[PDB]
Amino acid sequence: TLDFIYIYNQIFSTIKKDYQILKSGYNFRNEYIKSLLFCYFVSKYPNYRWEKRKMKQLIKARGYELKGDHSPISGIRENDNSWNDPNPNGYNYAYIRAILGLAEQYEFQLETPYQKA
RNA sequence: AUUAAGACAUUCGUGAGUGAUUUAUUUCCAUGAAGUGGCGU
Repeated sequence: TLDFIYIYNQIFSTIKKDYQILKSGYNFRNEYIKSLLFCYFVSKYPNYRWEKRKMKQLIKARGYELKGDHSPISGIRENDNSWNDPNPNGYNYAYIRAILGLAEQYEFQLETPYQKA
């Protein structure tokens, strides 16, 4: 109550955590909360999935492997981890995260250090 | 040799004295130095 710095820090850290959960999920320290925008677009009218998944697939199909010993999330389910699409036509991708703000640059860390997409 | 002759409308005289191109009039009104993170699933 008598120290404003801790109050400010906690408030702003909570704001960042909540907004990260809403928009792009939370993966820093061993915790993973799926981005709620992705889940909402998955569960609604004919499904729209991450544009980030499409860019990750495209950068996979050419070469250098992205860091992270996992796979893109293909939907909402327990450990619904996959790298590919079903036999019918591919998913209906879209710029899901543009509605909450244009980002103008996406950073991807591939398997070896010191180079980034 | 004739009711004739003689005679500068001339002298003097500064177009001058006093007089702010001045009184009044907003280079103003409008507008976010601001938008955005991402991978490490």
